[PDB]
Amino acid sequence: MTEYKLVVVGACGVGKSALTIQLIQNHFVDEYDPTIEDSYRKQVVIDGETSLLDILDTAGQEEYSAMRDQYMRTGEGFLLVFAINNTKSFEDIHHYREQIKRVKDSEDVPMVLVGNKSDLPSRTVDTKQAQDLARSYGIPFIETSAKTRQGVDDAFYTLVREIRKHKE
Amino acid sequence: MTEYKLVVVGACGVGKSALTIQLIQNHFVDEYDPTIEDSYRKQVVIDGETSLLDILDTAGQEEYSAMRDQYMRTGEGFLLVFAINNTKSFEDIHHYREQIKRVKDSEDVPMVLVGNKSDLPSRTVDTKQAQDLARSYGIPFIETSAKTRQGVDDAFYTLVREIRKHKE
Ligand SMILES: Nc1nc2c(ncn2[C@@H]2O[C@H](COP(=O)(O)OP(=O)(O)O)[C@@H](O)[C@H]2O)c(=O)[nH]1
Ligand SMILES: Nc1nc2c(ncn2[C@@H]2O[C@H](COP(=O)(O)OP(=O)(O)O)[C@@H](O)[C@H]2O)c(=O)[nH]1
Ligand SMILES: *SCCCC(=O)NC1CCN(C(=O)COc2ccc(Cl)cc2Cl)CC1
Ligand SMILES: *SCCCC(=O)NC1CCN(C(=O)COc2ccc(Cl)cc2Cl)CC1
Ligand SMILES: [Ca+2]
Ligand SMILES: [Ca+2]
Ligand SMILES: [Ca+2]
Ligand SMILES: [Ca+2]
Repeated sequence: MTEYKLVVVGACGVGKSALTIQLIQNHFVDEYDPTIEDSYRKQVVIDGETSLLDILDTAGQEEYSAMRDQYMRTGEGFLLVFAINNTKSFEDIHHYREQIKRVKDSEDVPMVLVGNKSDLPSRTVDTKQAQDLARSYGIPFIETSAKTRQGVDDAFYTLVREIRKHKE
Repeated sequence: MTEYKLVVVGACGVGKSALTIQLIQNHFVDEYDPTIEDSYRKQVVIDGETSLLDILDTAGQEEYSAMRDQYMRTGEGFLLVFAINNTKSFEDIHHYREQIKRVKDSEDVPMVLVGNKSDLPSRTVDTKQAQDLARSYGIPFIETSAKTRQGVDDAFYTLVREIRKHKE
């Protein structure tokens, strides 16, 4: 069976760990140590086909990192997470995408844009702005809430779909 | 001296001809026949260096065209023109960029986004939308008016600068 390496990226505090732990362990973590950077395994069936996912939840500092570059080289798809109430996190998505392009020397890398914290009653990033960003990049967009679990499986499943398409 | 093939693209009526004729002949045309497709020569000096420009003002139909693909293959830089009072023209920029990517096998070819008819207050496309689009594409954005000549030289000169960079 196919095995894929997924990487969850995004600004500090946007919900990378919360999304990943919801997927893997089916609970919401409200105080997950911000420096824990680890990989989690999950076997999934998506569109009738099984895949083993190795999901790296990233947690480095704002600095150039050779190790991060290695994670980018090994990663096959990237979840680009921002929080819908944090404009900086949305602006910085661009920079994170450029990092991936630099390391992988490619603009066709599998990626999905994820607007997390959709359960919140206020937002500073409008949905249309996010949809237009994703359209400009040629990638899917999905809104999630790690807190209510809304869209969590679909975000990761969509990324797998993007990886499969690329590998074909 | 170096010679570059430039291509001016954009939806019907956005001001491709008016922009091109302002650059070449220094006057504003009101009713230029919409099917005239032609190339114009212009020697320019940009940042102290001279270049010979061969500028194609496009005027085909909405259809796949083998001849258009040949113009894209030989084109070295593209002006992506929309009109700020024509939302369709702005939406369709994306499609026109994808056509160039198709033909050029996804090359990162020089392009500049041009928001024309900037003198008009009947705007339907927000400047911030256009800035963000250009940012996502990694290209400059220039506001122009072929009517007042605002930005006209600078749009074409910026495209030349992008070509010179690409060829380095
Ligand atoms: N309301 C809301 N809060 C969330 C959501 N996801 C994460 N959080 C909160 O944001 C904080 C940071 O989440 P975390 O996953 O640790 O961020 P990371 O630095 O991106 O890994 C968490 O403690 C939660 O308080 C969500 O979908 N909704
Ligand atoms: N007000 C204004 N009108 C313009 C501008 N550029 C073009 N036009 C007018 O828009 C119409 C279409 O221009 P044209 O250059 O023929 O468009 P093309 O089909 O893209 O070649 C004509 O009536 C032009 O005079 C501009 O910057 N401002
Ligand atoms: S939470 C405490 C502060 C630390 C912080 O701000 N870290 C940031 C998080 C975002 N970041 C990225 O580089 C995101 O993009 C990444 C990360 C990891 C990989 Cl493998 C690929 C990309 Cl594109 C910088 C540090
Ligand atoms: S006023 C014109 C009447 C008909 C019309 O709607 N023609 C459109 C204009 C836009 N178009 C494109 O394909 C634009 O993109 C182009 C054109 C030419 C080249 Cl070489 C490259 C690109 Cl990306 C369809 C026809
Ligand atoms: Ca974390
Ligand atoms: Ca794509
Ligand atoms: Ca014309
Ligand atoms: Ca660029």
